Amino acid sequence: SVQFRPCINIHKGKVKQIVGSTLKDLKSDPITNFESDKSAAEYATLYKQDGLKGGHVIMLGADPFSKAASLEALHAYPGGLQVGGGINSDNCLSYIEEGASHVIVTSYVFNNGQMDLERLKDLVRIVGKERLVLDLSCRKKEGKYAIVTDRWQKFSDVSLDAKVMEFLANFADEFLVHGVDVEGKKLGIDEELVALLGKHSPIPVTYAGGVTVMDDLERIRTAGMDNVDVTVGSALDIFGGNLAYKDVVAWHNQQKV
Ligand SMILES: NC(=O)c1ncn([C@@H]2O[C@H](COP(=O)(O)O)[C@@H](O)[C@H]2O)c1N/C=N\CC(=O)[C@H](O)[C@H](O)COP(=O)(O)O
Ligand SMILES: [Cl-]
Ligand SMILES: [Cl-]
Ligand code: NA
Ligand code: NA
Repeated sequence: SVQFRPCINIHKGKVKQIVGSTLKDLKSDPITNFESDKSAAEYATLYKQDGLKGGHVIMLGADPFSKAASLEALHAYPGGLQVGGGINSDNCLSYIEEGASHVIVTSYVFNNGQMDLERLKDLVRIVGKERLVLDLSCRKKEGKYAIVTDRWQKFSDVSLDAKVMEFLANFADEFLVHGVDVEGKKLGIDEELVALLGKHSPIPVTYAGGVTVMDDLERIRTAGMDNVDVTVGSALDIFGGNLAYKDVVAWHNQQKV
């Protein structure tokens, strides 16, 4: 059954929803859909009350106050949330010890545009594959989906396809995949990507990006063959959108039957 995997994005110490492809910190501010002074713990507690497991908190960018904010969410819902944003071999265990169920990684395991297998094996040695989520967010490039790194500001040379997902599944508990081109834009999902994930992921996989109306959740079911879980950010009423969080929760609970 498809699960709603909720999110909390933290940028410069604040809960925000942004258009991720407009983050330009590797070298105009990002387009911001929503920002709040509300503690990330309040969102974590909301998700906990509704029984949503396996959501993710993202520490977007290098500001140290974003780390402090993310720990507020993990402490409010221990075991309930995955955490990502600049995770590496030096800090990955510390996030598990703050209450995260998993750490989410992309950039640390890429160098020279290639998968760095030694770094991947280092993370697996430290936290175990059961507590590692590999994020394979991607953009279509030359007819294939290319995994993008460095907060979606660099194309890797690794394609998201059947053989890559089969191989990387030996090192991760789940995959998280953002449709980078559609994310944050409230224009709908990338059904081609969802279908690829549902057909070829041997482990749980969560798609994120562009879910805007209830019918998009049904498109997730159909394109993904009920094999792909789904995150909603910008469109949710609690993040300034028009799609009611309460209606997405009820839809999630209806999948369990
Ligand atoms: N530029 C970015 O925005 C971004 N770049 C990397 N990540 C993730 O940072 C983590 C660590 O990667 P790394 O070891 O730091 O390289 C990985 O997961 C990267 O893929 C991002 N996700 C940020 N928020 C996610 C979010 O708000 C909702 O999930 C989603 O966008 C809502 O979509 P919606 O509004 O409904 O369209
Ligand atoms: Cl790289
Ligand atoms: Cl909306
Ligand atoms: Na890297
Ligand atoms: Na977003």
